[PDB]
Amino acid sequence: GSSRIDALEYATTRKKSEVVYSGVSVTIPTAPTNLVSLLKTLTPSSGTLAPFFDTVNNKMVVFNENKTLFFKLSIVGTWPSGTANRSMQLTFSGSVPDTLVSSRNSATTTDNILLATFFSVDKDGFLATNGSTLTIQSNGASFTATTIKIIAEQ
Amino acid sequence: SSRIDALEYATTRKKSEVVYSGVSVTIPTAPTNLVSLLKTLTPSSGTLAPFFDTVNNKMVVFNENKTLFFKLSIVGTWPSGTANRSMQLTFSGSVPDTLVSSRNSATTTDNILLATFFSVDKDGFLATNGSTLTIQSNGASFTATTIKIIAEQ
Amino acid sequence: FGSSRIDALEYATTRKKSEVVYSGVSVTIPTAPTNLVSLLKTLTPSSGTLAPFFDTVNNKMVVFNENKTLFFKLSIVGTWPSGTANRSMQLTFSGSVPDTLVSSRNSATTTDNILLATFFSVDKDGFLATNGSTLTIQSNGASFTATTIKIIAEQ
Ligand SMILES: N[C@@H](CCC(=O)O)C(=O)O
Ligand SMILES: N[C@@H](CCC(=O)O)C(=O)O
Ligand SMILES: N[C@@H](CCC(=O)O)C(=O)O
Repeated sequence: GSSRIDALEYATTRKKSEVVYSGVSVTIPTAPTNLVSLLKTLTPSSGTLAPFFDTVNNKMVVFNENKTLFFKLSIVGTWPSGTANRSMQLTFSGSVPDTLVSSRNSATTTDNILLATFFSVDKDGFLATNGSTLTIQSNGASFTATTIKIIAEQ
Repeated sequence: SSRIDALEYATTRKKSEVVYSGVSVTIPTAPTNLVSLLKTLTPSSGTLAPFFDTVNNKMVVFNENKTLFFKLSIVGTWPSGTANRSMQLTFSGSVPDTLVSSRNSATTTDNILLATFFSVDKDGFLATNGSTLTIQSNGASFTATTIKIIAEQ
Repeated sequence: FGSSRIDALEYATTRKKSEVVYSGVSVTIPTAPTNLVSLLKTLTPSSGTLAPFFDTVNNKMVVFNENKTLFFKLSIVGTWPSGTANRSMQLTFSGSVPDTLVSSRNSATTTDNILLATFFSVDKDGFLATNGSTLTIQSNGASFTATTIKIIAEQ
């Protein structure tokens, strides 16, 4: 059972890109923006875009395995003073595209954002074959981010 | 090795991943049983079984201490001109869970992504009873044109 | 062969959790920042236990020192006062970078029930493993009165 134990150890070992950008000043505009293209201009405070964020094709990529990928994006920042209705959205291309939206209104005063989801990657499936283009967009006004934490794990 | 066989089972994902393409599905402002709604459609890929029970119109789970991950991705629209709007999805359970994706005038897109998990216990409420999923559009009716639903455990 | 490695794999694939249900309660979530563990710990659970993931001495969520992700869910049945239009529930987790969850709604939505779910990619010997997380909850728009609460952390 030696080889099968090796395989199980691999199967139960988390693979991850956990990248933190601290003390930055990054504009997330109201026009759609490729998130990998935006981030790769910055120097991480810790972590690396590789292996989950491909800086050649500007996409999230996955391991070709029947193992689900968990994704989280935590953004510290602000919209302009007085911005009432506002949201942050993030779309992932795929066989069916997924659009995350975090909306708020005047009742909420914090502007910090937390988006989380998962992708049920199939071997030789769409994500494994093509990757995913991540398109971020701020709604209501432009957003200025000062800390960004992005995680993809599988 | 029985223990290695078991570990391979334990670490193998079980899933329903069902896609409905090119449809025009009304999600009304009144509560609607989601499994009942979907089973009137023909998947472009995947199968409702084993996680979506079309006899009792509910989500069902394996009787295992293994968490179920759920995602509903909808490409669709609220009517042109709709400002305040939301999509909600309730799961029955010992304590019912109500997911809400709300938005307002600031957001143009009407596409929806609801993701959550259920910490299934052996012999617990979900394993025993399953969960009725009740979907409802708020602010106006909604029309779904692509639906992707995933339950995995 | 490989007995210890198999033991370790069985441990790695065994979910550890706190799942606490508070049924038939009346809990005010005010408009000011409020420590969530402090708020819950005086309530007698209907089922489950706050320990080990919710530490009632330091009022923090705490984690096992393992390279294993923690999944978190908070399900709340309750209400804002009648007529409350714009409203949200906010939950912040301290961390190297704090995470701020918001569930907002407006006049279009009648239900006041709330579901917040997320995960934390715990690293062995990392920030959460060493410090835990202070969970701070706040109701926006008006005070919220919770009557059923289900809280889960698993790793
Ligand atoms: N199974 C799809 C992903 C489904 C999802 O969006 O989670 C793929 O491998 O591309
Ligand atoms: N432990 C509950 C589910 C808890 C949850 O909603 O995640 C059950 O087995 O029914
Ligand atoms: N890796 C971080 C947690 C990252 C997260 O917020 O998920 C820690 O161990 O504290």
